[PDB]
Amino acid sequence: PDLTDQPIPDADYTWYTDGSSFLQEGQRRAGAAVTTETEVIWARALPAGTSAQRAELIALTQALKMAEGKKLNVYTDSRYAFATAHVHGEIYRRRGLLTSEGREIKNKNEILALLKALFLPKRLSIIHCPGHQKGNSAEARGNRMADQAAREAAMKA
Ligand SMILES: [Mg+2]
Repeated sequence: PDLTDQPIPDADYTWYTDGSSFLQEGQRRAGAAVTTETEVIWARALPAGTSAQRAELIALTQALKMAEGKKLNVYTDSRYAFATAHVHGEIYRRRGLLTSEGREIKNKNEILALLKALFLPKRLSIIHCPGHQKGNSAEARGNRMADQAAREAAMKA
């Protein structure tokens, strides 16, 4: 409870990611975004039905891919995203498609990509600090910018 990576002191990039998924009355609309404090560096309207969790992972994976070879500090408004980047990768890499007990592995394909994407950046820190997602600081600013951009990419699905 309440865990996070420490931000890299000399980061090349400082981004905020967010996945948004909601029903616009009947249909499920999802969107992902990677932004700075003032600019949207990447946004994409997502396939209908995409869960908020899957969207939050897609956003984060995308940020990692764009930060290849660089030092990245990325903030996630999701507890799921940070937690997912700290799962026991070993499980997602055993032989077969299912868990040991024989069930399906939730979001196996995204998590597998997230895990690979993790080492594209030269140095990486995934910060999850809710106490600053509100108010007026670079973080609150950045959280709003990303939650807004993702929200909009969905609305324009
Ligand atoms: Mg979110």
